Amino acid sequence: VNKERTFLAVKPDGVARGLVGEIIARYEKKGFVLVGLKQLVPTKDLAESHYAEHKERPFFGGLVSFITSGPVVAMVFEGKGVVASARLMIGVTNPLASAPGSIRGDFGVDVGRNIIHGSDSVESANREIALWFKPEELLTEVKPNPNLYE
Amino acid sequence: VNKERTFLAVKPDGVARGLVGEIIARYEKKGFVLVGLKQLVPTKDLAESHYAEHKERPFFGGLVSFITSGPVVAMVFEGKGVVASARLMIGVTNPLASAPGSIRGDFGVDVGRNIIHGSDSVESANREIALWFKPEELLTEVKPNPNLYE
Amino acid sequence: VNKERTFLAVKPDGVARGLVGEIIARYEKKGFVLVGLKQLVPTKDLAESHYAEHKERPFFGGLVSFITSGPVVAMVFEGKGVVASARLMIGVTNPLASAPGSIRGDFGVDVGRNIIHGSDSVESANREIALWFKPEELLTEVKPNPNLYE
Amino acid sequence: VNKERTFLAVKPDGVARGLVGEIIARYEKKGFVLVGLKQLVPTKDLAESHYAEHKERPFFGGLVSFITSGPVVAMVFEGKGVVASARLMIGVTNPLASAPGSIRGDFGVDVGRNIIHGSDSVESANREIALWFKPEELLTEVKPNPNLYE
Amino acid sequence: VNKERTFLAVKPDGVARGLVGEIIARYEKKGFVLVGLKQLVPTKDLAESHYAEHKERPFFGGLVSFITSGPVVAMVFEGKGVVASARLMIGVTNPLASAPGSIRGDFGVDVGRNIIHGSDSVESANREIALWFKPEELLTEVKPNPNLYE
Amino acid sequence: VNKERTFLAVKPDGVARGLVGEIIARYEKKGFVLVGLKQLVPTKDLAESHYAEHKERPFFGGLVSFITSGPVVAMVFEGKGVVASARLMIGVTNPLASAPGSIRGDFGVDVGRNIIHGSDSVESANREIALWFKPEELLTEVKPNPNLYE
Ligand SMILES: Cc1cn([C@H]2C[C@H](O)[C@@H](COP(=O)(O)OP(=O)(O)O)O2)c(=O)[nH]c1=O
Ligand SMILES: Cc1cn([C@H]2C[C@H](O)[C@@H](COP(=O)(O)OP(=O)(O)O)O2)c(=O)[nH]c1=O
Ligand SMILES: Cc1cn([C@H]2C[C@H](O)[C@@H](COP(=O)(O)OP(=O)(O)O)O2)c(=O)[nH]c1=O
Ligand SMILES: Cc1cn([C@H]2C[C@H](O)[C@@H](COP(=O)(O)OP(=O)(O)O)O2)c(=O)[nH]c1=O
Ligand SMILES: Cc1cn([C@H]2C[C@H](O)[C@@H](COP(=O)(O)OP(=O)(O)O)O2)c(=O)[nH]c1=O
Ligand SMILES: Cc1cn([C@H]2C[C@H](O)[C@@H](COP(=O)(O)OP(=O)(O)O)O2)c(=O)[nH]c1=O
Ligand SMILES: [Mg+2]
Ligand SMILES: [Mg+2]
Ligand SMILES: [Mg+2]
Ligand SMILES: [Mg+2]
Ligand SMILES: [Mg+2]
Ligand SMILES: [Mg+2]
Repeated sequence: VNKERTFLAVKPDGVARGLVGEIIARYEKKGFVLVGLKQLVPTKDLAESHYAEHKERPFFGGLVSFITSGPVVAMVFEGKGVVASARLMIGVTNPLASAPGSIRGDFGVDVGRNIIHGSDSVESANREIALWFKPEELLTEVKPNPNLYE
Repeated sequence: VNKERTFLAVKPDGVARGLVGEIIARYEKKGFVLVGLKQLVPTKDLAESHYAEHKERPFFGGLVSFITSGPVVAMVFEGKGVVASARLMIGVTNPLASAPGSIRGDFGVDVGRNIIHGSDSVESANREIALWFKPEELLTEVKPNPNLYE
Repeated sequence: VNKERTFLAVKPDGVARGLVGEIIARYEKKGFVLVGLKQLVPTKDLAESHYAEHKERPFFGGLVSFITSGPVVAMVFEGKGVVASARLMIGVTNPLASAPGSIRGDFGVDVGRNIIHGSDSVESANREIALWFKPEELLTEVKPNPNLYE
Repeated sequence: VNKERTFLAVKPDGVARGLVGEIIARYEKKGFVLVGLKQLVPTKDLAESHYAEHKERPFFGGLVSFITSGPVVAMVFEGKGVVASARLMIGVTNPLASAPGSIRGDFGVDVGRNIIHGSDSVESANREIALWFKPEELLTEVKPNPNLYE
Repeated sequence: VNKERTFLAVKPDGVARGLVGEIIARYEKKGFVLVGLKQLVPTKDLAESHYAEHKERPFFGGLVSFITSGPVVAMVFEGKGVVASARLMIGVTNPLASAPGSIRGDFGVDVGRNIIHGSDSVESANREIALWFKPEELLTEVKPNPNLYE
Repeated sequence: VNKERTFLAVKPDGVARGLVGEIIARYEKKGFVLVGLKQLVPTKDLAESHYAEHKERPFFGGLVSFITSGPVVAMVFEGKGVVASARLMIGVTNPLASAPGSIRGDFGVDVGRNIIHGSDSVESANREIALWFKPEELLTEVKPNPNLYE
């Protein structure tokens, strides 16, 4: 279905480096529709819930500390295969191993400062969207380009 | 002071044409700091208050109808001389008369579909910011590049 | 030989989305030489001949209907390994599976609206070129950059 | 009326420098619709007719010789105020005096190698269009973005 | 003459903000030829000689202190009217008053952090070039594009 | 360690095609720091030493002849995993096989005119850096963005 959604968040390093517009533009050019967007400074509670799956991993501490250190731009994009496509556009966890053309491939060098977060599955996307956005903050009627879909 | 702020809104035509990222990027590259950002579909009340100054002018009706027809991306940028600078970056009311390099100059052709709104003075910026944003939605501690300011 | 040629066509969705220049520019930057170029609205006969190989496949009907629905920009590029290189630059049949950096990877989401057509072999390139272009519409003496070839 | 048209031609220097796509893209982003497009090597007769107004001026000889020396990309764009707008996007006769953001301002240095030709009035546009294009080579039903026009 | 030269220097703020390539690219696209290029951290003696004309002005102290605080990328471009053209591409002393499309217009906000230095006349260009570059560091035989000059 | 360095050289074809800025910009956007930069025309001795490893290979003759035929822009970038990352950004030896998004993938077609040279290992990087640069031409104290490294 062309109504799948994914959650993306430009982390504090991405915001501080002035890459918000660059990132949003890549997704708009692709044809995905922006259905939610806001800038906020995450609380420790939000950070810990969002990254809950990593609680027993060694990088969790710094991960949570870093995401709550400055503004984050949260967004929700809608479109066919958006979760997997958005990941391909981001690259892989390690920016140095991400291919030129992807976001981390073009702009990142350190795994701890990898610019953006993207849901890894439809299940985690649905969970993240509900965590960061209230229902009234999301567009209900989406209208993409019919030049995009058959 | 380097803490002046302006209100900018990518109108429905700008959002539908996929120019949100392009626009935000121009302001980030300039060095202005994003202190507020959200996507919403304006109510008639908000539209009428925002454009109140034009109530007796012939284009008011269509102006209000158009801005409430689809999503709008509202943002607040902070920096030295941001109100006047943001206007120069936008161009002038008529896109056809806007110079190549400005937003309306590069992307617009019709005055009724001129892509973006930018406050025209510090007084109207302060008024617009309070109309569209709640205080908690705005960053209090701004941190630009010291490579930007002396 | 540096005189191999390929046939590329920006489909109606690509034309309507304003991607003609973006596409031509990628090929010019690569170093391929434009030897034929024209905009036309394909007739049913041209569409059916061009896509003949797909006549018994399920998508043929919509394929032919779509390509004849609006203007198409037809072009012929010349250069060493242009057929295979042009395909790599396009991506793969499914835009969602095309890598960031390729045309379909950066701009497409639906297989039925995948923006551009590129010959898949030297044999099909030669056939397509003769179908879409008359001999007098093609440059005979090509002059690329000697900074491009040894 | 939103159906005004202008004639633009990327001269041989523009074609040789690989600026065709860059130029077309600027006009597509602006919102003008491509209604005619073809690459051809101008004959002396076409060159002399096109530039007839300059026959008694000192640069006419070289002008005609240069335009017939290599391929030219001819195009017709349609939109509100396209003739005057297309000129503003081109810059002025002298590239060195053209403002950054315009085509000649960004890419040219010599008046004799100023990249592109654009009609200077609706009257000359109508004359040039008829000289370079046959009626069947021009789109009859144009369909721009309603996000562009009110 | 097409052999005029100008001296340009990307200041420490421009270098720290990662704008070296962006700046060089604008001049290459214009058609000017790079005849000298090097990165160095200016000594106080070089800074004071370069900016000698401003010794009695209030901003001289900070100017000299800032230019010696980090790396600077020095370059010499050659071409017809390069001194005046390079200035137009830079903008004006105050970045906020510089037009969108120019370097300071697109990237700067503070006069003390205005990114780049460009000679203001042929006389000062010749003086600056001799101050920053040794003769053997400059190309003697320049070869631009004949697609650039008549 | 975040202080690894690699040697990159924009070859004469890259310089002549006006791709110096484009190339430097890709590395600056990635987050690598420029620690050395200069334009020079390589002597036969430098060319032969640099490419010594290829002395018994068939392409050595033309390789050495070509690199000494015009200006070359030599640079040294510093950052975590810069040697391997810089190679990924360049593409592979054959430009036609290089992926869209990489330098050779986007701009090259012939192996003999493949635009840029990048060290293939830390050992060869250290050797090349010492061959092309004198110690005083290299920054000793590097200062990247802490938004880049954890
Ligand atoms: C796996 C891993 C992740 N992290 C941090 C940065 C990753 O964005 C974040 C989440 O891990 P992960 O979900 O693997 O990455 P992605 O961001 O691509 O979904 O955890 C590290 O710092 N080091 C590591 O080795
Ligand atoms: C003056 C004018 C404005 N309008 C609409 C589009 C303008 O964005 C909007 C507000 O007018 P104005 O404040 O003049 O323009 P700007 O948007 O540059 O601040 O009113 C018209 O449709 N026609 C006109 O003649
Ligand atoms: C294979 C396939 C193709 N098509 C359409 C879109 C493809 O451009 C067109 C031709 O098929 P194909 O030659 O496989 O693709 P390409 O365009 O990459 O050469 O047919 C579909 O709609 N669905 C499909 O599953
Ligand atoms: C006026 C002028 C024009 N020309 C050439 C280049 C111009 O493109 C061409 C046509 O002149 P003109 O119509 O003035 O310029 P434009 O191209 O902007 O319409 O004549 C010169 O070579 N030198 C000159 O002084
Ligand atoms: C005139 C002026 C210059 N300066 C600094 C920044 C300018 O780059 C530098 C040189 O002055 P100037 O030569 O006027 O500017 P430009 O850099 O455009 O040649 O002096 C100030 O800080 N404040 C001022 O009011
Ligand atoms: C291997 C190879 C290299 N060369 C030339 C161009 C290569 O840049 C240069 C060095 O070879 P190599 O080190 O393989 O390539 P790279 O430049 O990617 O490090 O030798 C050829 O001309 N033909 C070939 O088959
Ligand atoms: Mg994950
Ligand atoms: Mg106003
Ligand atoms: Mg096929
Ligand atoms: Mg004229
Ligand atoms: Mg000065
Ligand atoms: Mg090698």
